Amino acid sequence: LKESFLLFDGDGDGYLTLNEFESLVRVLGVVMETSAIASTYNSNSKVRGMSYELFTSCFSQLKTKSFNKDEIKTAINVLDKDKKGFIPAIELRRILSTIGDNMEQKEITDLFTFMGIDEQGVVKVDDFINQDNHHHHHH
Amino acid sequence: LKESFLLFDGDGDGYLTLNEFESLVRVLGVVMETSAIASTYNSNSKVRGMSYELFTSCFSQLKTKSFNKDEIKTAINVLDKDKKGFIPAIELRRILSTIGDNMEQKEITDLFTFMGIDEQGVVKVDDFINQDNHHHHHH
Ligand SMILES: [Ca+2]
Ligand SMILES: [Ca+2]
Ligand code: NA
Ligand code: NA
Repeated sequence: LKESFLLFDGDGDGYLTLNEFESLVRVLGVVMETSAIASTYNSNSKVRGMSYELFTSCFSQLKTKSFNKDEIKTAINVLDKDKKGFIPAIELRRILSTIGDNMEQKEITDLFTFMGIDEQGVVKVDDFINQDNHHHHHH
Repeated sequence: LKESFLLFDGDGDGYLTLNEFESLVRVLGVVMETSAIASTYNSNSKVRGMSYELFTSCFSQLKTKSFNKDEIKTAINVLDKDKKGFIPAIELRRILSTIGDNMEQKEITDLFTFMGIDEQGVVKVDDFINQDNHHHHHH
């Protein structure tokens, strides 16, 4: 990963800025709110920025605290093999409980309420993934 | 402050996004790292974003945890009334110790080392304020 770190270190000093950190972690597959990524940066950077070894520690921890888009998609596709485009909201709740731990049950309900998803109904998978990316980028 | 909050709430739902929060807090005079602002947002927002009452609590706390540019400038100008453009680095250290508490002594030293400022020397005030704004925006 050192090659990739240094690639994203735009000024060649061995430290990432906050935008370079966010951009690298997203490139590497992390799916989560910008402010949560920024918060990890704030707690694990020196004045100069984030060094390679703080980065690998943070990146390991981000990786546990979240999922990637391959992971969510595989789990969704398992329940829509016919490609109808929809899954049950409660099965989405299961998946999101299962694959990353940056949502508790109460945060899932608040997310479903925000998006207009009923607990006994279905969710349109493309719209959900798109809205959730968008949400994450702005929060 | 409610009028200003709702002004920066771009979609009229009563909640700020992370960029609207950062932009409003900066407009209101807060001087501090983006990732520290983002970290406060991450800890004090619901799924929908940041409500007016979470905002006024956060904003009060940001205000204590930092300074504004009027505050630093007044304190600098007190030591350069002749407008030479320079102050002693140790007097800058005093000021930064004094007027916001998001720097400890060790973070001041690391900042001075980063900018090439010697402890027994002087600091060029315009260059310092400019570099520090820049630093804060990218970290
Ligand atoms: Ca760098
Ligand atoms: Ca809003
Ligand atoms: Na490490
Ligand atoms: Na409040």
